[PDB]
Amino acid sequence: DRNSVDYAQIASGIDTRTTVMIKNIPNKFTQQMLRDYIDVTNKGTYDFLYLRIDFVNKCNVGYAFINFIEPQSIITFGKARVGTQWNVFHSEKICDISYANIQGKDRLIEKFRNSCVMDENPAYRPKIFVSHGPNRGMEEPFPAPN
Repeated sequence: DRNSVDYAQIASGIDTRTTVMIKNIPNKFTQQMLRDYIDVTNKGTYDFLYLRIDFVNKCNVGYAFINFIEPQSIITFGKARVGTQWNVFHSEKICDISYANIQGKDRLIEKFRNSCVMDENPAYRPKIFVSHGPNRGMEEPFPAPN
């Protein structure tokens, strides 16, 4: 449907959405593990990342928000990973993606900057990264509440 990812439509320039949900994430995956996993194929290509952690059992919610700087980077990630197993914790789960209903680094910042997660352990908060220029991909401090 509307949120299904179609690499052919990205390549031809008729869908320029950039924000994607990474799905079927094994329970015990950490945000650090996900950052490293994405960076195997997609280092420097994204500027927002958030894998929500349930603090009461250190299990994640099973899906992550990622905003790619250029939509074509969705093809890089999806052609490498979608349909393959996470191969951790003896999980049977398989990586998959769909488009998010919220789109864009700016919207994602506004969505989380005033939210409760910014007041819990700063290690597991949403992250943003420099979108352009020589330092593209470097983590940026998350904007303060407004």
